[PDB]
Amino acid sequence: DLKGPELRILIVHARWNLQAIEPLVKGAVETMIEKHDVKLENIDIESVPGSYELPQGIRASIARNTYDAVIGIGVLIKGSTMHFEYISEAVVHGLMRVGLDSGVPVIFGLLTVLNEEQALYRAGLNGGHNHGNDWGSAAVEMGLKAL
Amino acid sequence: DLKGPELRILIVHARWNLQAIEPLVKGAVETMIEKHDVKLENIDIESVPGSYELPQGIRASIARNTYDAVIGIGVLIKGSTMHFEYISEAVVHGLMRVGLDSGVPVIFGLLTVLNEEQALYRAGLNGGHNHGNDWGSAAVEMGLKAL
Amino acid sequence: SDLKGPELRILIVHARWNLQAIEPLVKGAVETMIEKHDVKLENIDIESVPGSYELPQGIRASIARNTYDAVIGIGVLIKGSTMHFEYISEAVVHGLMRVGLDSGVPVIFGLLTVLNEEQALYRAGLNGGHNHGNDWGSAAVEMGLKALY
Amino acid sequence: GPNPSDLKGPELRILIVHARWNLQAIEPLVKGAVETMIEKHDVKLENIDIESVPGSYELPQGIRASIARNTYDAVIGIGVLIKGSTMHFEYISEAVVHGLMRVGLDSGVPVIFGLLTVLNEEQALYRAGLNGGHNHGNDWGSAAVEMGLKAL
Amino acid sequence: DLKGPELRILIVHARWNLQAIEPLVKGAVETMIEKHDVKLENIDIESVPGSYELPQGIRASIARNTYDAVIGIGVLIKGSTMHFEYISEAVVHGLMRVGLDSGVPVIFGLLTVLNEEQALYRAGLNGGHNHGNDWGSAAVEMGLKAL
Repeated sequence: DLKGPELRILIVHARWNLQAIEPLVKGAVETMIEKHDVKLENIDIESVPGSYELPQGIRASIARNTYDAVIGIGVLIKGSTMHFEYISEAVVHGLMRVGLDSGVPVIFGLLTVLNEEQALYRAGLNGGHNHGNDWGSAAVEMGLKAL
Repeated sequence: DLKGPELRILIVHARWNLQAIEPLVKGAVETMIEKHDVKLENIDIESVPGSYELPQGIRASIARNTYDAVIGIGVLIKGSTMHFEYISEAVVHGLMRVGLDSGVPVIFGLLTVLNEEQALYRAGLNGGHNHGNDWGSAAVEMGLKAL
Repeated sequence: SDLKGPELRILIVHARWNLQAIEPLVKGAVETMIEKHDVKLENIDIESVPGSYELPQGIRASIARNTYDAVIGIGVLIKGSTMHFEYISEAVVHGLMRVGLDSGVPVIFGLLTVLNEEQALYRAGLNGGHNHGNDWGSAAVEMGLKALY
Repeated sequence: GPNPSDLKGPELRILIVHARWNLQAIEPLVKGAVETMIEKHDVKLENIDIESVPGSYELPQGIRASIARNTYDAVIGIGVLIKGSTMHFEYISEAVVHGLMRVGLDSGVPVIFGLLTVLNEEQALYRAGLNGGHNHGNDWGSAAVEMGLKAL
Repeated sequence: DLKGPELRILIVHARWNLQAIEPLVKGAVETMIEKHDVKLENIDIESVPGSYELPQGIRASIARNTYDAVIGIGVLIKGSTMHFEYISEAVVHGLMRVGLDSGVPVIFGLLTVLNEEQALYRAGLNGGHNHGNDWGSAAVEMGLKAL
């Protein structure tokens, strides 16, 4: 029931696992537009190579333009090394810092999964629920409450 | 023993798991009022979508109004992925930062459980103790000591 | 130790969870500072907070109002059925470190992070163990002096 | 897999700070990074500064010191950490990952995480392009260029 | 090949496990002197009770005098509780912050082992290599590069 026709939303997503990323971004956008009246022109969609650059990508963007809310999207899958654990730890803290420093709401749209299936399931495939929808609504709500 | 009739208290809670959240918020409010003489009109109750927004929701509110203490309430349940571990990590650190930056006492009313039953038990259901009561007293005590 | 700090002003903030273990710890710290380091009883402020999570904020608030040469944060955390223990420990350990580095005031880590009650009591000097409160009292005095002189 | 670009950064100034532990793995990584930025992104050899520090723990400080003296559009921190018999591995990794993030966010300069956190030597060499693996240095080089440009 | 005759080095070490600490400190000092031409009178050696005080001990010292590099030395052995894990976590981050805040290179000379034997082995005893030597060279190198 929350409508944000004047909200300016920023979406920065990594490019790793497009098979999972795309469904997530679509869900977020479609949800904001169809269910919250956000205007397509007001949604900026940017990207970075991997999830590690998500924090800096967001900080750089919110320094140039003004946004009411931001959604950081990326997919991390546990591999053979400890890489997964450390990147997740760095990003989860990084996004929190960027949001608290800037005063701009930052929605955590990062999937930290054990395998590909868990990722796709959370992107709405194979009978799962698209988490991007949830993030889209969260962005709108936080955007309005930030006033 | 501690009475804070002039205290202004803020409560920000996530909306995930209302079955557990409500009992927790009720307990906190009721305890502050009935046991600490806090005035109903001096208690602001706000909400955010999920626990990850708890730190930002709080930072934003304590920047607009003045409160003597804040209680951050949310429920996190371990799931199939690593989502639980990283959100918990981020929120626990984020709340601590918001409290130390602002100088305003922040009570940690976050349940980090393995299953729904553990959450409900800690909300006072099924023969358990409502942790919201404890948080309510903690807020009043910290609010007064902050002067 | 042969270090004497008769002019030192010490702050002790402890949580109230597990008084059975907290009291011996605080007593040990106070008695050691007094009997072994010549700290004056009137120069030792003892404050408390509900739980260990409030330890960092309780300390930050106090060192902003008064001046202390050293601070001892005391609390007892016991592993429970949930992940509560792990996250509170994490937040407190980092919070204390930050309060100390921000203020320039030495903060002694008097937090027990145990698996069960017996481990805590044993480290508070009961059942044949050594009272860690003693060590914290001495550490406080040493850091206090090295912070001034 | 990943997802690079065709982006050209002829005016970009890139800094590379690497540890010296495990040169057998470090070298391939640095070469990959450099070669990819040159051959595939048109970065000029003269605009690439390569510096080093003893171990990975000094990576954050080495970077902070350098970006305070000169101006770079992007930085790549490279190092290799192998799990050993103690907890040394876990704590050094934790400190470095957070340290790099802080340096990048404090300075506003993009910092690429070129740190390998593996269980054994084989895993490191494989990710350096040896024994049939993919050289991760290449990916880091493209990431640096892309962030360098987007930082304007 | 690196000589630092004008470098001023600070060594702060804990006093827990002197059996392992001493060889580490000697290794660092002897290496800086015999192999890097650092002058004995330019090496300040201080101490704190335990490893948790390492960060503050260092911050306090580099605020009073000027050093080109600092080496924090301490030994942490896993015990029956979680004490080991949390102290290690706090110190590893603390040192990093002190170094990044001050701009002074800080060498991590902290051993985080499972038992005494592992510590002594890394201090040069029982056929092992003295890690103190490495730290000494690291301090000299970072001190010069800091210019």
